[PDB]
Amino acid sequence: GGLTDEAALSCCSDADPSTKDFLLQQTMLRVKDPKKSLDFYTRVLGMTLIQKCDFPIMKFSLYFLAYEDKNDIPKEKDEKIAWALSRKATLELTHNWGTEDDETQSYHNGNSDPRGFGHIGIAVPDVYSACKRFEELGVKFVKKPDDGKMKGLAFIQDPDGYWIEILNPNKMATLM
Amino acid sequence: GGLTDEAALSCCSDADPSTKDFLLQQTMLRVKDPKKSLDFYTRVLGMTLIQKCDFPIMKFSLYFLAYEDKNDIPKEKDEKIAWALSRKATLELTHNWGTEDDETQSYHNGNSDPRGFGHIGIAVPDVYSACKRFEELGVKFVKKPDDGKMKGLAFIQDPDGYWIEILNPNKMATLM
Ligand SMILES: N[C@@H](CCC(=O)N[C@@H](CSCc1ccccc1)C(=O)NCC(=O)O)C(=O)O
Ligand SMILES: N[C@@H](CCC(=O)N[C@@H](CSCc1ccccc1)C(=O)NCC(=O)O)C(=O)O
Ligand SMILES: [Zn+2]
Ligand SMILES: [Zn+2]
Repeated sequence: GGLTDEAALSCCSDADPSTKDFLLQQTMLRVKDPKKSLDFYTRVLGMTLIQKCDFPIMKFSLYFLAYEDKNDIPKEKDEKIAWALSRKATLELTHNWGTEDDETQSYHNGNSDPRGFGHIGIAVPDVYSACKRFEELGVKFVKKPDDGKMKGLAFIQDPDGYWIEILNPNKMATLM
Repeated sequence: GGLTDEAALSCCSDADPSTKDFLLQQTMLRVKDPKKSLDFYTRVLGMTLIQKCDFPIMKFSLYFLAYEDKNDIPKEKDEKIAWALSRKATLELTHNWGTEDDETQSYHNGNSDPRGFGHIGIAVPDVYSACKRFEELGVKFVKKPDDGKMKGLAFIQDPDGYWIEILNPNKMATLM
């Protein structure tokens, strides 16, 4: 089963000039508790909160995290919004007010029926050292680096249970 | 409800030096039919298929799409893998062999119970012109630019039903 390389390529088209400056800006994930999520993404993963937006009428907040230098964040409101929303590879955490209190509430990580979304993935210089630190910090693992067939690739979970793949681009070909 | 800016910031920690070179590399989505998905992401959205991997024993293929110049793709196998997996903001489409044939099968987009993942988002220079073209191409819309309270922001669906937010960073502050 599955397509051949030629079959896959025949389904691909060259980029229309009108799509020249498009960029993959964000991946939105709903989070039960923004306090737990902000701590995990900044302290554990090293991301930076680059923008926060609240919509009181709709009762939700958006938290934008990205691997950006805190010093690059514009000081001016409107200028910070356009900068934050033009960064690529950001995480848009959606907090629906009140979920933190609802003990029965939780979001679906997409890895059990019904499936869809799978995970976000972070490229790191060293999977082993990165995971050693994650263990020290008490991070939950779905797959430790040397568990299973694929060694040197890990999967951790965020506070909501979303999977995060930990990989080293420079050692992927070695397993594949 | 919701955190205050100060409350949010107090939950954030500075990036540990060990996370210095981490980068948000991918968002994985499962696709029923890679032929429909590859056409949509390349022809409609302008992305480039930068890497394809097949795992016959496990019966699945991975398709990596990113807004990269086709000419930057390394020619050498192992060199292309490390380059593709070190690009940030890529989409990792997972094709489980056989889903295209199963008429009853479909993936969950996360926007109906049980919710979790919400959408990926593309920053474009002009939401209106981008959407005019999408309409011509017969793309399904969840929200046209001027529908609803938030004007100038759109949501389209991919072949699997995943939502894709279309936004112009330079006009977001105007609505917010
Ligand atoms: N309850 C919502 C909260 C988030 C939400 O509603 N987001 C808006 C968009 S948030 C607007 C926005 C986007 C980028 C930057 C600033 C503001 C949305 O997805 N609307 C879908 C629709 O209109 O059908 C949820 O859980 O998804
Ligand atoms: N049937 C799977 C197919 C995809 C899959 O199994 N992917 C592997 C990883 S694919 C390995 C890989 C990653 C990056 C680059 C090349 C290969 C995975 O997520 N494993 C989870 C676990 O071990 O518990 C699905 O639908 O999720
Ligand atoms: Zn969004
Ligand atoms: Zn992955």
